Amino acid sequence: SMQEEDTFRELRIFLRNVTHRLAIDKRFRVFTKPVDPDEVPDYVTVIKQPMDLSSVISKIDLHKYLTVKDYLRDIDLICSNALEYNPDRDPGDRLIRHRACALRDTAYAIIKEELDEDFEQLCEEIQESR
Ligand SMILES: Cn1cc(Br)cc(N)c1=O
Ligand SMILES: [Cl-]
Repeated sequence: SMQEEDTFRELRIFLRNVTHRLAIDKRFRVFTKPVDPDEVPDYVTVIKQPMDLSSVISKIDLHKYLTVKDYLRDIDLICSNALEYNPDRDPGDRLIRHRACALRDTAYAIIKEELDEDFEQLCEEIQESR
């Protein structure tokens, strides 16, 4: 129905706004673009599902997210990719891990404060109907 198309449009507007707020945060610059294989040629070898905020915007715009749960799986992937690729004790790795956890935590905190649970429940019920 349109009403269902209107629901998913509202979802996309909401997700673009959350993603924009994460992307303009200086802490998260490293997560804003895919990893350049020239800088890190073994990335694509270790990380099977690269994810970044640019890719998340592309996926919103392609109507790939029908729920905030599916969006948060991609945010979780940005975080777990960073924990897996940068696991060492050295400060460079610890800084990226802290920034990755802070991304996950910020996305979840914005969604806790600004997502209506009944809106998410509607999205989940339309998705389950398809
Ligand atoms: C996410 N990300 C980005 C860059 Br640039 C370099 C890394 N080692 C990494 O894990
Ligand atoms: Cl820095």
